[PDB]
Amino acid sequence: MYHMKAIVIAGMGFFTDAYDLFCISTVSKLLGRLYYQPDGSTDSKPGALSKTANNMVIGVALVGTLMGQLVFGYFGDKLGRKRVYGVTLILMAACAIGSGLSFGSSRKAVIGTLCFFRFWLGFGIGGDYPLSATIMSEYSNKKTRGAFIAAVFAMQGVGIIFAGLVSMIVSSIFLTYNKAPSYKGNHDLSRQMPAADYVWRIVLMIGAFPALATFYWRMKMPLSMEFARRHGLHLIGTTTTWFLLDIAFYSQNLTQKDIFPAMGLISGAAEVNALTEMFQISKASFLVALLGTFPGYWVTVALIDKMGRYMIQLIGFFMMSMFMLAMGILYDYLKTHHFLFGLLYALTFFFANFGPNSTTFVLPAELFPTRVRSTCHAISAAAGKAGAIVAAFGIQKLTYNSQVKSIKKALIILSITNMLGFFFTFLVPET
Amino acid sequence: QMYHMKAIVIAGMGFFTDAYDLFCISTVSKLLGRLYYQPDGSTDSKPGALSKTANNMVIGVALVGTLMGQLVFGYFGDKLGRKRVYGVTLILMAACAIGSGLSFGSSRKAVIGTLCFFRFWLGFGIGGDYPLSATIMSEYSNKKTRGAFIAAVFAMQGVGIIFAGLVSMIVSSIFLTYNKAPSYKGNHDLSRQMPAADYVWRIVLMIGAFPALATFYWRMKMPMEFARRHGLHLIGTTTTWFLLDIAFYSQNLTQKDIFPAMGLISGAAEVNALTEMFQISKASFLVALLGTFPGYWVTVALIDKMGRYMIQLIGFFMMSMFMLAMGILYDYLKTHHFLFGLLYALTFFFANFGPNSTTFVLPAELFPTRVRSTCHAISAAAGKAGAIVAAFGIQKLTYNSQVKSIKKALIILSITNMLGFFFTFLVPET
Repeated sequence: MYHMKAIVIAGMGFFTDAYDLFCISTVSKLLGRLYYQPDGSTDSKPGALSKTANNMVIGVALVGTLMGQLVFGYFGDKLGRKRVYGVTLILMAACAIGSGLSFGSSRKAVIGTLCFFRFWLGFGIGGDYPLSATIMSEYSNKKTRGAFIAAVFAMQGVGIIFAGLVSMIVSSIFLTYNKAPSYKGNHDLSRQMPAADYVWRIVLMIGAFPALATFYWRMKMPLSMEFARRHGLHLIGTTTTWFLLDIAFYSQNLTQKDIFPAMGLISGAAEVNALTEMFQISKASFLVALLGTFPGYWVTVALIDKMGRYMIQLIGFFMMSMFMLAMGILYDYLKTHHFLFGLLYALTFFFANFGPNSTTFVLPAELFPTRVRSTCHAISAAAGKAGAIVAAFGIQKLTYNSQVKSIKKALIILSITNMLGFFFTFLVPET
Repeated sequence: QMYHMKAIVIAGMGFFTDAYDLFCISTVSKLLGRLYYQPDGSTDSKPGALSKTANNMVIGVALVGTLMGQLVFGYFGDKLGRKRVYGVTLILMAACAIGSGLSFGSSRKAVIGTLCFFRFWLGFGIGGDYPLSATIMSEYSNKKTRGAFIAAVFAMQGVGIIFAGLVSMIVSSIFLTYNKAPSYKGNHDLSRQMPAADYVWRIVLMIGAFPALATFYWRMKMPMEFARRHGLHLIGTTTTWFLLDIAFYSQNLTQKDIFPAMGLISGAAEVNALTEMFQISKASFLVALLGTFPGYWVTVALIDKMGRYMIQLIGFFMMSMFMLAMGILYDYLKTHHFLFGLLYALTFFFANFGPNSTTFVLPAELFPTRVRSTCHAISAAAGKAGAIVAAFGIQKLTYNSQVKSIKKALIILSITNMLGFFFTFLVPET
């Protein structure tokens, strides 16, 4: 009756991963409104990060996480479980706080420090294996095995919820004291710079506390011809089914500052303050993740073994594609109604969480002989991190601050990617 | 053999990094004042500088933190494993050295608050782990030569002051080559050299992480009746360390406030923000090279033959006489600058050739093991209290630059050193 405590101690590594990677989307507008907005000519919406700057700020963490995964996986055998667990976690608390500090006042200095201190955030987020180190080693007892792997992976949803929650509470707390007219009013005081300079710092520095909690909760606790013919097709299928999942999940959570302001749920950009828009997007993301992410994880836990591993992934990817095409080709009607689009987004997240989001990393575990299981797991993790990379340095460009045509095109490519993942799923049978 | 002094510097790298971390903030207070406390306008007489309260905090918060650290990894910090406390303090040192170079914003209030907080915790990391208690101190190799290496490793503190001056000078010179601007009189805005000063001070403050990391790497590779019997020596050692530390820190921290009054640099409202910092760093580096350092060398050359008692006595006496001569003949130091340079250098020299190598071993050879650790703890606490009153006291008098204030500071420091000379007699040598 107290095993959920154990699941939290197991999945705090994913909790911090989620509220280290998805805490930058709620403040990415602010980092442009404050430091990247010229104080003159007031032409468009409040000036935000440029396409290159936004892509970089979003994706240095994922570049660092892929680098950390590779380096700490190919060199993490001379040491481990304490010396690769007190290093990455301490990094994810030192450079996490450093991400909230600046080397100056220039917009190329604060952004430079932020990118530099998020690269090492990714470095920690990388070679630190959250569950594959502990749970995947045995996977035994044949009693809620998948229902426990999914149970401890459900903490990613809690991480996203907590990211949205801390952003929302910080924005509301700092907003109550300072009220300023919208950007349509005083084009200079809308930035609220003296106080708004200490919100994207608090939101980004709070992420160190989960790293400390994980550190404390874990300190006190006690390729040849043979494999090519055996599982070569299985290996490529397992890698690609995950590579085509991060491209759809990280592009769904990392583009949360563009889709809603285009259609409802948000007051756009140039009719609210700096803090006000941040609070609005934080509330939108938090509500969508609460309705979409967490119930998906719970249903996966409840029905992982009743359904299995083939049919669940198949239906998850097919419904990915169907609901995404609905969110696509029927774009105008969703811009008309501010509720059908929200329902569609929530169900996309729900079927992501219920679908292959919590299954792709288990395929390497329950496949291949133990002689090479670690190598295939590492290569699949590399494929997934490359998927995240192309999610952040990819479709993100196709969506950011663009017209209606570009957003619809990006949704079309995302639906095509999910359908391609659906075709590639029929390569890893479960008996 | 090179391995002898190699092991000496390896053991004393803790003193080196402590000294550098404590004294890197002396040469950049003027840069901070000219950067953040000089508003765009209202230029009347001289470039804006740190407020007296703000400067006192920025200077002495590190010493307050080191007193707190000596208390914490002190009275209730010994019973957690010497490796654990050493590593915790040693990595906190580097973390706060890095954090000191970063800001929580752009306003002067935010930068000052972040600097003060991170310097507080840097001093807190400095304190508690005495760089000499856990080391070879236990091997009391009789009386002869027993203090020889103990004083020899103390030269790392002088080397640390030298390197503080050297790094400040190097970074200021490097940044001055690519950033040339007219002086403060010629122009009141470009004199700051804002987009280069804001980085030179951060870099020179952040450099202090490297010595802490090197020390961590080196150290990680390691395996009532007495109250009445020894009370007089107890009060003697605490008062002597208190007076030595107040004199030493009022002499080291207050160098940026002594030179511009009576030479050795190009005034205050005559040079750029980086050029003034470079000049102050060069002056401090020279006074630490031809001043402090060979004082350490001569003290360790003559520690055993001369002793530790007469050396302390004559060191205090020369402190008093030379500083009194500085105070009385202030007009003559106005006339002649080379004489002032020699006088300051010899003040540092007799500061090193004196109590600076004997007070820190004064608790040793007395206060037997029943209360040895406690006596040393109170003595070090008194010394850091002396440093604190030096930072928040004499520095306040000198910063006013009221001419008579400098003379009053010199007089009170000379009185303090005379008191130290008198109080040296309370402990014998046997």
